[PDB]
Amino acid sequence: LPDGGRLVVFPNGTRKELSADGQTVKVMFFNGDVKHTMPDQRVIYYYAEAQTTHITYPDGMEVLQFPNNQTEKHFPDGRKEITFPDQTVKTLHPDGREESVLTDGTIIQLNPDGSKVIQFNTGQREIHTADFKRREYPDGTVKTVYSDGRQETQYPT
Repeated sequence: LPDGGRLVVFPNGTRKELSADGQTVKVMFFNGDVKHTMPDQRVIYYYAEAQTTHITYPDGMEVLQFPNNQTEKHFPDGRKEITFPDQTVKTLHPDGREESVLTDGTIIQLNPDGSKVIQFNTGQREIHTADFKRREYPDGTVKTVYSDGRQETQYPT
């Protein structure tokens, strides 16, 4: 405001601040909601009841922030990236793939076909397929347990 701005106060308590050049407008509604339009054309919406912030960008990107500290990025291509309060990051793809990265480095990938791949904190991987669950071990063996219950151990060369 101090530098050439304008402040508008409505009788109901809604306030609107406009920059001198008009490129920044902030509306603080009577119910606590806020709409803040920036010069870069991003628009920030705060919803007071839900305590949620939604940022929209001109390229279609959207960011959501929730009061439990969860944050999300919604990319124009349909990708969603969620950072949970425990700092796990989960990426969801339009084709149904989901990948979660835990703070200890564990990666959990769920594939569109229902298969699952885990890379443990140890760097060893385990896959769950329709026909078997298979796991790598640090001694160089690979163990496969098939759907019929048989267990196969392949030893390293």
